[PDB]
Amino acid sequence: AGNDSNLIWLDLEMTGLEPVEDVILEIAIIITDSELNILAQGPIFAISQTDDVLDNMNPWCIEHHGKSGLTQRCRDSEVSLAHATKESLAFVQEWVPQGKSPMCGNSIGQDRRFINKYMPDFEDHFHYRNLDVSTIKELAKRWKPEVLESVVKTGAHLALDDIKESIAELKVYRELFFKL
Amino acid sequence: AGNDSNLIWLDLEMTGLEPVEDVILEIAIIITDSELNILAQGPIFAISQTDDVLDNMNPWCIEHHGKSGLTQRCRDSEVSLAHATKESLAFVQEWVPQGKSPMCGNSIGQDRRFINKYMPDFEDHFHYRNLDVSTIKELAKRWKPEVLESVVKTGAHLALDDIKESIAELKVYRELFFKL
Ligand SMILES: [Mg+2]
Ligand SMILES: [Mg+2]
Repeated sequence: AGNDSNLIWLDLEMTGLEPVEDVILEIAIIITDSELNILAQGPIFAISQTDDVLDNMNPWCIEHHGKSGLTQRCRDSEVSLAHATKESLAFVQEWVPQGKSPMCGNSIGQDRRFINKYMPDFEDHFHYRNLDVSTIKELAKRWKPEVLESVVKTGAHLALDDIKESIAELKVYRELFFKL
Repeated sequence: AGNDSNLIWLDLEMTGLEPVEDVILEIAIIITDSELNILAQGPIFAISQTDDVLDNMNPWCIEHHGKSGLTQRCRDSEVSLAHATKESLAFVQEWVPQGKSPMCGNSIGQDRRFINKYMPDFEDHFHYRNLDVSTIKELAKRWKPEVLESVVKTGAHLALDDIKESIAELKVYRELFFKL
C-alpha cells in the first residue's frame, strides 16, 4: 500500500540525448512495492511539441518515433511540460513520501538529466539515488555470466512495457543472482 | 593486465551540485580488473580555479574543502580542465579500450553530469552505462538488510580512499549478497 519503502519506476523517450537542446517527448511512471509487485500505474503523457522540433528531431528517432505513433501524439497533445510535471508529482506523492524512493528503471542516469532540467518539481520527490537495473546486468556479465540467459529478449512498444520488462528482468536477477 | 573487462573507478569533488554554474575541483581515477583487484592508480588533479569561484563556493563545502586542504591546492594549481582531461583520458586509454568499461563509484550518476559537461573527451571512453555501488546498497537495504552491517563505517580524506572504500564495499556485497 501507500507507505514504507515502495518504488517509483519510470522510463522516458526524448528527441536525442543532449538535454540542453533536446526535449522530453513521453513519460510513464509505475509504482511497485519493495518486492517488485506492481502497486500502481501512473499517467502516461505525450508532451506537446513544436512542429519544428518534431520534424527536425534527430533522425533514426524520426524513423522510430514516427513508427511508434508517438510523434503525432505530441503533435496532437496540448499537455505542456508543466501539467505533466504537476500530475506526475501528484501521482507519486500518494505512494511514497518525499525523499525515500530512488529513480528506478533501465539506464536511468540519462533520464534524470532530462528530469532534473525539465521537471525539477518531479525530481525533488525522489531519493537522490538511482536504482539502475542496467547496473546489475553488467555485474552479472562479469561474475555469473550464465544468468543473463533467463532475461527475456525484447518487446517494448509503449513506455509501460519498457518499465514492466525492466521489472521482470530484476525478478530473474533476484532469484538467480542474489543470495536471498 | 591492460585488456579484457577492466573497470574505471573515479570520484569527484565539486563546488555544489548544479553543474551549469558549478565546477569540478578534484578528480581521481582507479582502474581495477573485473574481480575488484586494483590494477592501476591514475593521476589526481586539483583543477585551477578563479579565486572568485573558490571564495564564493557554496558554503559547508567552503568549510569542508578549506578543511580538506583541497581549496588551496586549487588556488595553487595551474592544471586547467583541459590538461586534466587530456591526461585522464590518456591514462584510461591504456587499461581498457574505448566504450567497454562503465563509470564505477558511489552515487556516480551525479558525477557523469559534470564529466559530460566539463570533460567531454574523458566521457567518450566510458561505456554509456554507470556501475553505481550505491544502487546495490539499497537493494541490500530492501532485501537482505543484515548484510549492510559488514560495510566499513567511514574515513575518506582524499578521493583515492573514497574510491578504495567503495571498492572494498562492493567486495562485501560480492561475498555476502550475491549467489556467486
Ligand atoms: Mg529508456
Ligand atoms: Mg563522491
